[PDB]
Amino acid sequence: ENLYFQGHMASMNKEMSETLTRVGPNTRMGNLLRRYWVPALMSSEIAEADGPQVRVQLLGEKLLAFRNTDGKACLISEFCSHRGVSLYFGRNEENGIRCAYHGVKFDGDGQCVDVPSSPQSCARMHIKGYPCVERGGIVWTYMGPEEHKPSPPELEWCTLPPEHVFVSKRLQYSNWLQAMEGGIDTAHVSYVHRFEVDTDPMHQGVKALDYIKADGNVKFEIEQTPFGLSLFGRRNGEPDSYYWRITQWLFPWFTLIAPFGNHALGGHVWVPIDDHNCWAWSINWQPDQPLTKEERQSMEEGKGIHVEYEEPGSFIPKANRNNDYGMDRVAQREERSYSGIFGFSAQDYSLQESMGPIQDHAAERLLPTDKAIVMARRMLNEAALGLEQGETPPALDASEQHVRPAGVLLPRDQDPVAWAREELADATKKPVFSL
Amino acid sequence: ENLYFQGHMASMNKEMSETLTRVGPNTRMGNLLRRYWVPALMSSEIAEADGPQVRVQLLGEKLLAFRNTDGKACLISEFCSHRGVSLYFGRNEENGIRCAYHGVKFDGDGQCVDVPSSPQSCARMHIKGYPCVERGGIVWTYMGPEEHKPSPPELEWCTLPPEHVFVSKRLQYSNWLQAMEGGIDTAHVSYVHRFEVDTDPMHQGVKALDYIKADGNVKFEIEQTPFGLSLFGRRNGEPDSYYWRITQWLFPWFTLIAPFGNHALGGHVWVPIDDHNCWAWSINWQPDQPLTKEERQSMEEGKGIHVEYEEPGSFIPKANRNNDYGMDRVAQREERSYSGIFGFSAQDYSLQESMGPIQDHAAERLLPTDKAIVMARRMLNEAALGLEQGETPPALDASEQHVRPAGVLLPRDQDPVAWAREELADATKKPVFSL
Amino acid sequence: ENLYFQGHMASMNKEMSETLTRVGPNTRMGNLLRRYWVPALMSSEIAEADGPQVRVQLLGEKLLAFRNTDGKACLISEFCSHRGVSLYFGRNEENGIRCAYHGVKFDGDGQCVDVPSSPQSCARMHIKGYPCVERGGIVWTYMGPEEHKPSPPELEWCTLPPEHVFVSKRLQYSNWLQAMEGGIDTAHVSYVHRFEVDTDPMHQGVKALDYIKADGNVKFEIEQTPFGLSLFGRRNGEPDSYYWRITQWLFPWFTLIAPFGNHALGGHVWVPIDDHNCWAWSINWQPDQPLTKEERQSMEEGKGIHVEYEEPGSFIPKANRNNDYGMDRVAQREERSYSGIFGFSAQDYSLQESMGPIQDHAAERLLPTDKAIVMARRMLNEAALGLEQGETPPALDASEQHVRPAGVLLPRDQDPVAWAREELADATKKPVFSL
Ligand SMILES: O=C(O)c1cccc(C(=O)O)c1
Ligand SMILES: O=C(O)c1cccc(C(=O)O)c1
Ligand SMILES: O=C(O)c1cccc(C(=O)O)c1
Ligand code: FES
Ligand code: FES
Ligand code: FES
Ligand SMILES: [Fe+2]
Ligand SMILES: [Fe+2]
Ligand SMILES: [Fe+2]
Repeated sequence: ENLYFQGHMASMNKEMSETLTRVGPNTRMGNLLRRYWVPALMSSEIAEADGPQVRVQLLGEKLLAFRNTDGKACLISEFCSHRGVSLYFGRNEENGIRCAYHGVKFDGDGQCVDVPSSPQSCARMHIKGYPCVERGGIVWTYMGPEEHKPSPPELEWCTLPPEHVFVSKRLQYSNWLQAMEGGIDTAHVSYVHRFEVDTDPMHQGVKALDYIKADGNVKFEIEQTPFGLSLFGRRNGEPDSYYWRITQWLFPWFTLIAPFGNHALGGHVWVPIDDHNCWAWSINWQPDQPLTKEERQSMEEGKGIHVEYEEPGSFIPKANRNNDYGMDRVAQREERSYSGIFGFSAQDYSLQESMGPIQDHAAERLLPTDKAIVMARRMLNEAALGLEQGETPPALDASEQHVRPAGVLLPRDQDPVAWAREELADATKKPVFSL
Repeated sequence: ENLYFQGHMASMNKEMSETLTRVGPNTRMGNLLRRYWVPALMSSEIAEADGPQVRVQLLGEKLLAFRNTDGKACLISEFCSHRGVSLYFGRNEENGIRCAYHGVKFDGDGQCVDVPSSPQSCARMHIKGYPCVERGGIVWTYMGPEEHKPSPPELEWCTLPPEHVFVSKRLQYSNWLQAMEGGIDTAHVSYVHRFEVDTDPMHQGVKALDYIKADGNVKFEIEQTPFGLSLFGRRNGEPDSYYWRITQWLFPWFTLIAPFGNHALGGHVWVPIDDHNCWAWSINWQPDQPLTKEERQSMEEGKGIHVEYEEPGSFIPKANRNNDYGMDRVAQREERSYSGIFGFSAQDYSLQESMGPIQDHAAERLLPTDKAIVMARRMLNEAALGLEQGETPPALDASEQHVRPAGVLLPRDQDPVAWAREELADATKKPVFSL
Repeated sequence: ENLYFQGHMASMNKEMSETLTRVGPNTRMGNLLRRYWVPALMSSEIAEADGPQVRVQLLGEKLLAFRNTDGKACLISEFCSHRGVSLYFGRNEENGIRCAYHGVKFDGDGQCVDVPSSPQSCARMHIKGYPCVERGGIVWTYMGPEEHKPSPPELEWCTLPPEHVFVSKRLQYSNWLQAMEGGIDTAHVSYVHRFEVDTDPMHQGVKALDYIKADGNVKFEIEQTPFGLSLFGRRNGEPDSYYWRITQWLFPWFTLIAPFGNHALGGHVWVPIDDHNCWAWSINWQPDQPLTKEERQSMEEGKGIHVEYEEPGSFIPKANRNNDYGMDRVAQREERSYSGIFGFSAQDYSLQESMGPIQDHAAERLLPTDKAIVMARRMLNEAALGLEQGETPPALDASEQHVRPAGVLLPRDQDPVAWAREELADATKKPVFSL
């Protein structure tokens, strides 16, 4: 798809829309996204060895996640080869999962340890077992061909001490793309999060807010990096200066969000369960120090990008489709909430959810504010279509994801792009740039 | 479809069935029904200016209903042009709805007041905003081409003082047609409402009941009026006389039901939400006087054609799919209810619901009692197929809907058709004809 | 499909999979299974004459079951000919069901007793009424062409005194085939029922258990009988002897399970509601004596093959999709349950359910233990495809179903097949062979 149609940016065509949103096994985006380490499951889920196997579907592939006797977090297919029973009901023990029907056993790597019936027939029963690692507090799995297994991701929050990072998933009933797009559209922070930024503990009392809750019209400068796209979201800061909100889009699914002051750094990744559902991952980290108990609780409590859940055990958020996201029309009128939904993530996924599981890319009237998005789109669309032609994809090299976002006031003189070549090299080993 | 097959009346063919039941945007029935003012939403819903916008889907078009700051009940599409978020979460204020994501604002007429990003790009964002009026206590919207906007409907209950009319909607999980057909089939009143007519306050203690709960075999005389069809439902009244139940079918969806005695006048309209769902509207009015507090409460209480709802806020009736319509097999046996369902509307929609969202027009064995229906069918089918050929449709002129139904005892001598040319001219400005 | 592919048994092809699993009106399996008496409904459901008609869908045919005034359990179609209303809401009285809309009445045989509108038009309204009988405590209906109506089934539990038999249905959310396959795969009894056999009252404290909870690798000998297939499931019993578990598969859907000791005899039949749902029927009978109150309660209580239900009235089991079958991961670890599900049927249908409503016959890696299944498969597939060619099907003659299962210890010398020609003739009129 061309970058600009009729002077306005270009809506996605049919073919393109599906290139991107269809993420099933053996589809364009499917094959592309599989080449990257996939954030499967929190380690806190299978914390115990020989513990409850947990059903996780990633990229339209129903899978099962367990910690082998040895302490190895594994990911196998959920369905036994023998008669397609769920291995959920198998036995996680002796470094494998033995299915409950006729005793067939699966390695973490998904090999058939033991077939009671015909031991000769072990090699036929081999199921889909995919390798894993333990960065982030997240179990990362690799689903792309064995040979093109890349280096585990080295985002700052992957690498920093655990006490420095906080991670949550939230189940969101929409395709990954849209949900991600909300991370790469700072303009929305002006409107839908207008009042919430004052109230929330991760966004509050920072001079940036003044600038945000003012010039909503974000002019975007996109720089293509080998880690994805640098998004310089310009917003009239001071009469002499612009408040650039520099959000790093780490291809293909992780945002590193611009800081809000000294307050903890924030970030996301979007893991598509299928074509209509995604895992919305939020990470807060703090480079210099660890997370205060006060910070941690508040993140735990569902403040910030994190979200309170309906019941323990459920990654479905307390505010959801059913709940009307606790639409408080009082508060709408009382200018305590634009959307009428409180909570940061709730505000965001509510709108994302409302679009439908897949928005009508057809009827999208894209605007300026949508540069980030369009650029990321093409970037994805190229990669996938490219990978179709055997073109190795972008940002596989995890050393390059050694980066941080930024929020600086720059005189309208300084090209921000330049500024980040200068100021933002080795950016993890520097201070953070806030406000 | 021919009027009679094999001597019996004619079942609908495939093509015809869908002409009629498919009501989506840009389908035969869709285009036809759009030419008429559509009863969207009760005014009592958006009673307040700048109040909660209420999600209403009409004719398979998800729409949103609000009262602009000015007091103008509007109907806009539910989805923002920018990224297809629900405007539900927008802001009803300053004579528009400003979507919560990137601040785009919509006029009541559905124009883009303000696009923050690119003010130049306002005219691209124009969404579907459709005109409205305030008859009936119902917000009526016009969805057909701008030019073919007709005169607001002038049914007696539209025009009489509000204190004279009572209006309710009930959410019914079935296509509009069948649901409507129940209004144009007086024969059923004999069987399924047999005992309920004694118990209910709008039908009780009137000599008509004797006649109804006797000769269920209704012979129908249909007269085509320019307002739709006059249905003379003959039923052996007295040995010398017939009890004609004259139900006016006001094309395309409103029944004016024959009176039951001095008791309030009754009526319906069926607004199809989609191909499988409809809004079942019941109106009781009283021409000469206003509705007694005793009448009003009892109508409010869910007696008569009205229906008690599951919870406040919900237009889903208390008796529903789930509830088994409170099947009381005791009462069935105790001859307190034919169907086993109590309540008038409940009795009716239960059966209508049971057919399936769309009945199997294929396997319909139509009978005599089905004249009304078949005639109304063809009338519809012609109009739509006609409108396909650019043939302006029937009953657009709302002066002609200045009519009332009737229930008279006529010697078997008098042709009832004649009787209504004589007796039923200027019928609104007359007495009502009951029993 | 060939019996063996690549030395391993043969997975079902596409065409075959659907031959078997598609059971709708007028499909291969549909037509085949219709030729046999179908266990519709327990008599205990319509125990009363003129009682509540009960909605039952069999073989993808929504039907209605009532006991005519006379005491004749009937099965009619659920939908009225007039306008396709549910006859559920009709009146069971005067040896018929009179539909509630316009008073049309249906015979048990599904003839139109009385059409009020046009009495002439009675013969057009004839609906699907199918004959019935009262064996088992189950209402059996015949749905195949009138002429090919066979003899009511004469399984031992059909014929023995009622106090000798116990019957339950359990609603299982999966196609019939898989669910049935679990009856014809004794190998699973080793693994998934390992610990439950000790605990349960119908399986406990019998020397057979030792043998079962030992050699799970069942070698199968299948003998084709005219009643279906005799399945000699061999399992290393004693060093000198094999524990043959002889399960009779009575074509097309009834297992007679091998005994567990003196304990009551057990059996199943699978009635497909549609392509994705089935009625799982469990029968326990006792040939020599009637069922002890202690046996009966315990069967009633949901022990054995029977199952406790969520609420009274519901044939949905207490442990279900929602409940996670009360996965007790404690118990899994505590070796009180392999699967983690307690209860015999629960253990079984859980796994069956987990496969999906239809398992992925494509990805089935069949093993030795799957002889029974494969043989039964072909047998079915032949019959149906055969019936397609007008080839009258197997096991219609109910005298031949005068048979019982068996569990004998046979020296590894004795061919078990031979043994049953000798020992198992007139087997109903003999002792039972246990352990
Ligand atoms: O793009 C941003 O400015 C921003 C701010 C706060 C949260 C998020 C998010 O992606 O959740 C983005
Ligand atoms: O056609 C009729 O006689 C009748 C009577 C009562 C109610 C209704 C209805 O349309 O709801 C119709
Ligand atoms: O095949 C068997 O051994 C067996 C044992 C217990 C129950 C069942 C069943 O079909 O439910 C089968
Ligand atoms: S289905 Fe897993 S052991 Fe057979
Ligand atoms: S989606 Fe409505 S403001 Fe952008
Ligand atoms: S639908 Fe049954 S009486 Fe008409
Ligand atoms: Fe947001
Ligand atoms: Fe009715
Ligand atoms: Fe079993």
